[PDB]
Amino acid sequence: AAQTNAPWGLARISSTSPGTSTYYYDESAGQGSCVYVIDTGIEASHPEFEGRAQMVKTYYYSSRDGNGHGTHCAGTVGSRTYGVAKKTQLFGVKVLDDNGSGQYSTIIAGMDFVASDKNNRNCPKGVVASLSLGGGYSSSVNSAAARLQSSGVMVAVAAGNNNADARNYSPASEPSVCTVGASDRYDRRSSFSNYGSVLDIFGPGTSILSTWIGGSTRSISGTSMATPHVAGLAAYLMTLGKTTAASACRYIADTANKGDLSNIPFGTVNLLAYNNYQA
Ligand SMILES: [Ca+2]
Repeated sequence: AAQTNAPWGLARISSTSPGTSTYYYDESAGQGSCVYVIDTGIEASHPEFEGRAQMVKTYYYSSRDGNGHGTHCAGTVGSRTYGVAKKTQLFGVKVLDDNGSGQYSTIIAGMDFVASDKNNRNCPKGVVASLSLGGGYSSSVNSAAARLQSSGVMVAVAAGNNNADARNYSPASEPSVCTVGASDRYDRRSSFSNYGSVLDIFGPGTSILSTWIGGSTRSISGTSMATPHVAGLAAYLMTLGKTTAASACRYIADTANKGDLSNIPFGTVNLLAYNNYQA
């Protein structure tokens, strides 16, 4: 399939080179997979989600997204226009309040929630979680992301936006999950992107157009925008039978565009997510 005039990040993800604007992908499109978006929630009613998004959990007075961030992330995973996996099921877990903040204890509970709740969903092709959040190093937070991953969920997490080594952040520093750095449309490391030996992959993170609350759209930037590209890609590859939750991060890094990014510090991977689709 071919989506013309796609957001640059979608095009980039299906291209060997920057500067193109059509997204190419197998039509299966993540059908039969599920993605949990663990964030400020999802505006499920947005026409762009077409009935495929649902809120399954909140730790606050409402399950509605009063911020927009979780909705933007969900749109990059699987909205019809702005999404990598246009046919996946989307499940929202609101661990962040409408200011985008959450206590570590709440965030950990939300991860363990998904690790059980996936047994209540129909996802024959596999399950992914996108965690666009972070804070200082915490072994409890890391350990929670490690459990989610070990229960059979492909876990993708933002590296962080501090322009600093991600070893100092959680769950970014957890070795067993997929830690994702941000790149821009000219294949440069995003200027805010964390880096370090703990990064597994880069995805599009600067000027990313996607869904927002109130039924609209907007462009914003962050490793939190790169993460859902990688999460959407894992779901898409799992429905294609190419990989599994346990090995998707590895597979994505093995099949990535290699050595194409600029401003990667010595010792950080130079790998950019790529769907290897031959149209
Ligand atoms: Ca990691």
